[PDB]
Amino acid sequence: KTVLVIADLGGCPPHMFYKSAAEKYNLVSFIPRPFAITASHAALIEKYSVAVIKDKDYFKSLADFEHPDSIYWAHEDHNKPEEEVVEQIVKVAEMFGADAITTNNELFIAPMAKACERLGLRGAGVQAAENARDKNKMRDAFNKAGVKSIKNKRVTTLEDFRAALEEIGTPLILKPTYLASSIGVTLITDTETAEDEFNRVNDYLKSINVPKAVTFEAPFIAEEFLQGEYGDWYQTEGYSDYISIEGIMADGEYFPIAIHDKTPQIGFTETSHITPSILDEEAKKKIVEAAKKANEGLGLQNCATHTEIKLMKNREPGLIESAARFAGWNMIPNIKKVFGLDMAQLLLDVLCFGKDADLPDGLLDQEPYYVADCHLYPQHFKQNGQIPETAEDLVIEAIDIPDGLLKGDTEIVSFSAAAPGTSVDLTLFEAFNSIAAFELKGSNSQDVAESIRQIQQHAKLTAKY
Amino acid sequence: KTVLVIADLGGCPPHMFYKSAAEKYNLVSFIPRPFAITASHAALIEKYSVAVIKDKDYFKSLADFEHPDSIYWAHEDHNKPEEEVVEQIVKVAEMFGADAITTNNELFIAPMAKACERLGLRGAGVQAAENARDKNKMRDAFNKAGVKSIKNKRVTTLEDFRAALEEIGTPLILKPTYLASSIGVTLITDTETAEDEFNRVNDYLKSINVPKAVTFEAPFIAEEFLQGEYGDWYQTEGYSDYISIEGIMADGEYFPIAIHDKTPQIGFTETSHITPSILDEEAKKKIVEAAKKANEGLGLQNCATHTEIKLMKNREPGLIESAARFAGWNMIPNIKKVFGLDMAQLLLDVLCFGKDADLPDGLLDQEPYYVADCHLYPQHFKQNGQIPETAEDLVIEAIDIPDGLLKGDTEIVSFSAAAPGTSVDLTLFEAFNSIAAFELKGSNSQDVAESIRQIQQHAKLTAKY
Ligand SMILES: Nc1ncnc2c1ncn2[C@@H]1O[C@H](COP(=O)(O)OP(=O)(O)O)[C@@H](O)[C@H]1O
Ligand SMILES: Nc1ncnc2c1ncn2[C@@H]1O[C@H](COP(=O)(O)OP(=O)(O)O)[C@@H](O)[C@H]1O
Ligand SMILES: [Mg+2]
Ligand SMILES: [Mg+2]
Ligand SMILES: [Mg+2]
Ligand SMILES: [Mg+2]
Repeated sequence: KTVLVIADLGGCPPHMFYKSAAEKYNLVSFIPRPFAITASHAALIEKYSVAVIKDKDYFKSLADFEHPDSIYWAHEDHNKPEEEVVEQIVKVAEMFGADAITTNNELFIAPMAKACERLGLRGAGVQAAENARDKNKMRDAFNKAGVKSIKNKRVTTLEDFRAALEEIGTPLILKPTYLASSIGVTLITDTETAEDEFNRVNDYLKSINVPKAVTFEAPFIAEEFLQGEYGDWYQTEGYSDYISIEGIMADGEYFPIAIHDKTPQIGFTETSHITPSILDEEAKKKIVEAAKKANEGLGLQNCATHTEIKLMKNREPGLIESAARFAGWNMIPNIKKVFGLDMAQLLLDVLCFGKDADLPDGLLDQEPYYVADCHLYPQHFKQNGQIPETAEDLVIEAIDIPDGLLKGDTEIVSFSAAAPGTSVDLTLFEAFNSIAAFELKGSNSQDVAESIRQIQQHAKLTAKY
Repeated sequence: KTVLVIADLGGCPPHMFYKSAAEKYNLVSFIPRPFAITASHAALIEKYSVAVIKDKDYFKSLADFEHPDSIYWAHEDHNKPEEEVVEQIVKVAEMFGADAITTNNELFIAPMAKACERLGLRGAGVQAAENARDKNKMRDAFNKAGVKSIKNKRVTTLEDFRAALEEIGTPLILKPTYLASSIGVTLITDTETAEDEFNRVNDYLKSINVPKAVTFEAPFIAEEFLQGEYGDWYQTEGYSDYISIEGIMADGEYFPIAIHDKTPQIGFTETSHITPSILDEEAKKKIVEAAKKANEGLGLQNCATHTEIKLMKNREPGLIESAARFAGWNMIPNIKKVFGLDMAQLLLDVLCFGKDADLPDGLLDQEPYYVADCHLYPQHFKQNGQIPETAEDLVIEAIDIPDGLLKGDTEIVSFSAAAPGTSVDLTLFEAFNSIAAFELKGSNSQDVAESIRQIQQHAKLTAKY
């Protein structure tokens, strides 16, 4: 079978996705945004695809033929309306007789779904995909679906916000409806400065770049802050009061695969994911039910899912959001390391063969150990005191992890720091701003989580200010 | 305009061809032999093409997704008949609305021509391309064309050869009709051992790999050895008694661009090319006339040409051979360095626009200096005595060029040796076996050629035997 991949940022990382897919399928890659593609990404696409097609228009000169090493968020304009994007996708599919279409990138989910339906291929579902991508429609579907419901309001203007603040009460979450990576997500707790904080993130939001193909009924959503209750859920310290759960939708039914525990965020910036969760079978069961309800509630037909859930009092799961694509970072690879299951090949099996694919019957179990995928950020070294506070940028010489920080049988499997000499802007959003990454392994989750904490605390940065 | 490139080995090197082409045209690359493609080659194709299509069939497992650093001659089978190859090429062209098709590789010239004619695009010409690729048909066309004619005979069997030897006389050239790089080309001078030497190269020839799409009326051609007379041509030492001339055919007319001088071969293995020739305007005129006659004699319509000519007594040009593609090594790039003319863009202009392209009116002149592209081989170090003779392979540690070897204002512009640790088989044909390369520049051709000699003589190899 021939699988068209719409190749862009995020989701199951290029280092796993292309090889896993090409092992069983003939991959054709469409690159709608050549400028979104790193050098390493471009070499993987070419290595594992039998054809590659790029959007011609985003080539003006030779300088446009260069690949950067790192892209944190795509900088350049993409001003084609959705229906045109659908048309490009359909055209590529028909050029290569694609039996399936898939993507790892948020921004192309909606149009891909329309293409699949036009082509009679399996997909997220047209309306379902819109639900999965506009947070107001998403939250509305969740409320209808009988999971924990919370007050939410569309916000466009200062007046909209002020209303919302009255109706919802603090604590209040205000976030854009159409981005990711916690971009813009703000916690309103003080009715005094609440309008001020609306104005600042309002302005910030029109300086970020998204394709014109990204539709939304309002710029912001305000909603009840879902309060954690860590102790109603976890028996030991080390984790946080949210998780993610990775699943597959197949012919409209939800198949859970694995729940990931997390380390505490910095602000709303994520720090680490641990495959798989230490939570007890009853907690996992409650999480699974909420994610089933939410995703089936969205209407999703065939796709991967990444669903984020707040661990609230009385063991109530609160739906934070759900995406119709794979978890980012190394969560999908780490599922394969732990359990041997290749969720990328499993999605493609489902797209090409439906419930004929070999879907597990429940969350995977019998993990031989735990694996943590962890990032460090400048803000860790501001909190460390390694970076002075009065510092709007720096230039990075080295990042070192002192010995003696690991608990129990935990190990450092890998570690990679921003290359010596790397320039760092210290004004920009942490999430774009990771400067080091590491993988731990160990038989004891609590020890793994403690080792992550120690490493965050004691890592040594050498830079010049 | 959209240009389909059939991407394989040889001709204008990937480091120039893809960028030059993509500067003016949208390139679609067809890779009929993924295993012919080095890592550096694959990255260039992907960097500069708006689409890439590979032949699916030459992917069995993940191991087939690897790119080697170096390919001297494509190892794997390609057993599709010509008409099928034509069909693939036509299919790709029609998929992308190609306005032109081109290739740098000998082995795809014939089929490309048939595709172009089927598509109503400019090309070599169906019959012309067959002439340019079967050396018996080629030599026949040359003889008809009124250049120096020589006796030639088809050879398939020991009996065919023995006849030929009687009819032609020594000195005699026996060579395969369908390969390149001097593979199999043998000099018969002694009627005693002549049959023996036929049997050995007969056997050797069935152990080399070519696609089944390569048609020929006989395996070998025997022909008169064209005798040099260096002194009838050159006024100084340093060169050899053959040259090449690089041209463009446009609507059936020959356009010379540049003549390259050469350093003496090792056996029949080429050593260096110097852009442009030092030969006087009358010698150049004679060379141009022979190359016009030969190429126009073949019937070539639209293509690049690389024509090799023996410098024979009384200033008679002897046609050695002519290919309907670009010279290999760095001859095309070095034309651009010397004269500023980009012959790759000039070919594509001609394919898309005919004699509307900006063809020069005569050989390029006013060179600001000379540029030599030079290779060293193991056999240089056997002749140096650096490698013992009783040595069937070695492993290369380093290659060093002593100071004080350069004449006049000559310079070493670049130098690259086989990477320290490289394994070298010393049984295999020199031409596949280059272990070092360098570029010289200088205002004095005779000094440049002398500096090449010194470097060949005195280079130092460190290896283990
Ligand atoms: N309603 C909410 N209640 C509690 N926390 C939230 C809420 N919305 C967002 N967050 C926090 O902010 C993070 C980012 O918000 P999310 O809805 O996941 O948007 P994004 O698509 O930017 O990641 C979440 O992981 C969660 O920690
Ligand atoms: N008829 C000939 N007379 C003299 N030299 C020849 C003849 N044929 C081949 N050679 C020599 O052998 C080399 C390789 O032969 P050529 O016909 O160019 O085949 P290939 O396509 O392998 O390069 C030529 O460059 C030339 O030096
Ligand atoms: Mg999100
Ligand atoms: Mg999120
Ligand atoms: Mg040849
Ligand atoms: Mg030749």
